Amino acid sequence: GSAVPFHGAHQAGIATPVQDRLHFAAFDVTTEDRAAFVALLKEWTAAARRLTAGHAVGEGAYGGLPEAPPDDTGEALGLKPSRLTLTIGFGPSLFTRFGLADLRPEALADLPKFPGDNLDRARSGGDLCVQACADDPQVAVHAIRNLARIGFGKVVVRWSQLGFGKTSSTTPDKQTPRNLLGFKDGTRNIAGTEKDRLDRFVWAAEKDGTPWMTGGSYLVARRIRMHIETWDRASLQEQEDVFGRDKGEGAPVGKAKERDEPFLKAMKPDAHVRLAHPDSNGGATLLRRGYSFTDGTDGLGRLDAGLFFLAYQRDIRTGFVPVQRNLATDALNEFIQHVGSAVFAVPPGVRDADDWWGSTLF
Amino acid sequence: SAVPFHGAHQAGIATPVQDRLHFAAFDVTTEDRAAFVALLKEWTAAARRLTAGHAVGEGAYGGLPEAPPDDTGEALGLKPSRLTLTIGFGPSLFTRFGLADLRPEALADLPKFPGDNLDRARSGGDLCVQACADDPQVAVHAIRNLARIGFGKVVVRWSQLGFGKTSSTTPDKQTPRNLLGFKDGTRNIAGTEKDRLDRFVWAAEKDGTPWMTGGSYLVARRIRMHIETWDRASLQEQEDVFGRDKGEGAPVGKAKERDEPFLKAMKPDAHVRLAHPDSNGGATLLRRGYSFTDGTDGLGRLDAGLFFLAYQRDIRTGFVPVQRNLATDALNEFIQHVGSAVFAVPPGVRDADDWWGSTLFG
Ligand code: HEM
Ligand code: HEM
Repeated sequence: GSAVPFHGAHQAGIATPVQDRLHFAAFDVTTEDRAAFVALLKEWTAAARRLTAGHAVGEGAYGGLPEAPPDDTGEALGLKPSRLTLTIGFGPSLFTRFGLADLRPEALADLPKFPGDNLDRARSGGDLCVQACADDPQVAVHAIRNLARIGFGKVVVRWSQLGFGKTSSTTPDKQTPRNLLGFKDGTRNIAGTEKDRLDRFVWAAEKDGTPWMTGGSYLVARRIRMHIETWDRASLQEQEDVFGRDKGEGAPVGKAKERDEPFLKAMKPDAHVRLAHPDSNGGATLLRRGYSFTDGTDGLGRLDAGLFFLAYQRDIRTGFVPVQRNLATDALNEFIQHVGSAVFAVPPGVRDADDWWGSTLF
Repeated sequence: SAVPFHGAHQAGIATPVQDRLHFAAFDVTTEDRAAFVALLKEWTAAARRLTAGHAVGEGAYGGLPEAPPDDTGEALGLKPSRLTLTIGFGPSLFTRFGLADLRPEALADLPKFPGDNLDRARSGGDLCVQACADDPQVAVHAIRNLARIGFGKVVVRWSQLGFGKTSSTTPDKQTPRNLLGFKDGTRNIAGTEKDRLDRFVWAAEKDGTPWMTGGSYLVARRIRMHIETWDRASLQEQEDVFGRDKGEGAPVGKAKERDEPFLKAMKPDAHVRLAHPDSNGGATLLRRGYSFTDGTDGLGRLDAGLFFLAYQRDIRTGFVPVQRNLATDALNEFIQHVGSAVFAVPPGVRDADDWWGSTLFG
């Protein structure tokens, strides 16, 4: 129920322990007024400071003038902060506005088309994103709802995705969660304590070429549908062969324990772990931070199920792209389809109470 | 930790309200009564394992490598999480298996209500399973595995995820708020009120349908809220719609949440005044609904609301009179009923040899 500090050299919500729930929103910008957008970023930052401390936005949820709408919509009253983090990112399309063309980071690369992609353009892209993570879904929805309200007339929600449970880990001391295929997902990630690895693989540095992004990161989001009918009729051995880890313990094939190091040559050549491992990708390493989803039925008698894959990295071109390119032959591809995609530049942290989201850019 | 599965009544009605819901409606594809009975027995056996935190069948791993696992594995390592699984039978089931003369009279078709905009695809269903647990992955796992066991005999027609409070951070005695920011559940039937349950919730043998003794009747309504319209209303308008204040949730003119309402102080079309038993000839409901937030629609609006669940001894004397009385509810401006279903929820599974539906099928 505790608060996660909002201020820092980096935004929270990346290296932070992974919270139970996600509400991710992508927004498009509808104002051409730079000043008006800056004013919004400042108002959003002020709101975020309140929300992440478990306080209502503005002048509160009640006790104001009866004839005015409340400043806060009120559905989080009486709730703890619930480890809420709010992480903002800027999409490539933002940089066509407000005289920002020359400030688009090279590391903010458009993704190439990957074999098997079936991207819904309506649930892809976005000028900006807010990732709300919390242990309480109500706290996360409240945050997104109030941000959108504050932004009325300046931004619209383009698409959103709720995640009912995590399928990632930045805390190797704690139990690794399972995805909806039944496997542990997050064993070999980057932990929030691994400062050297975060600097090497996750945080943008000044020397990378875009000074305003120093201390930020780059985010890839992929909405991935899972073919659970197809998966659920596969044998145990087929499932384990797909990954290169056993299902029960999640140990690498041949070994006894989850956290024993993979011996890649014992895996099938098309095993997911083998193809995704840094050693198979010239050292490319990602911070994975995704969540599971189910959005009803598919209209053909089955549950809908998928994984909202999020990865943070220092450079999209040296993180997600190489690794996804190497998954072209993945055995897992029989059972998944990417159906939504977005990339974002996640700026540096809000340093103190006078700072604001995007201040280094604007 | 866990809730007993066996009882005179099914669990999940009068037992403590858990933090999360996965509700699924199923349609039956087989015409063979014997095949359906066999399915009910297999599902009962699965439910016994699931509610005790155990995998279905021979487990999620460690069986024959060349066989699909009996349990899909995504709840391994999780706790029982107070899982309850409650089954119900829709009116349409009774057109199968020679059952037409065993449809309870209390399982009434709902009339059309003013302002209904029901999606046929998220309405009805031959049967339902209500899965409630504190961990949504435990609930989803239960539905996913029941659906799998049933493949070839049943299909999933529609599915809804929902959330109430998060118990780890929110005291049990605090009333949850709905997404309109009002406390929701103050004046309800509590599972401690054994006589009120007998009067208003459980079917009695003398009511007309012996197989349903100890069962109940369920109305499910998917109710969208027009969030962005509501959030533009003044605080006064919002309070006037309900007849309670927003901060404390006290009836107008009173000081505390649990102060008994004075109906005449409320506006004539206030929700509480219209829905109160005194306004409806004494009609009283067990509400056990959950909030939902599914995402955003094509206009960028929040697809959110209340998945309303009411249990009652007879649909004709519970939901129908109360909902009829809400014809002029001030709340109607901000809500729309977009899905509907009714179910007969049979008596409890008495012991280890009993099975869901045994009083009906014989
Ligand atoms: C639905 C899609 C996916 C599923 C079900 C899935 C599942 C898994 C599982 C079970 C593991 C092993 C445990 C672990 O170390 O985390 C794993 C590892 C990994 N996955 Fe995936 N994954 C998916 C998509 C992706 C994608 C899209 C990428 C990157 C483009 C990726 C990158 C990785 C990486 C880097 C590892 C760790 C490999 C290592 O260093 O040992 N995964 N995944
Ligand atoms: C989105 C839709 C709805 C919302 C937001 C809503 C909200 C509320 C709220 C805030 C209260 C007062 C606190 C409480 O006693 O729980 C209440 C009471 C109640 N509601 Fe609703 N409600 C909705 C729909 C319905 C429907 C469809 C029915 C029945 C057909 C219903 C029946 C009741 C009853 C019986 C009470 C208790 C009245 C009393 O005895 O004081 N509600 N509702």
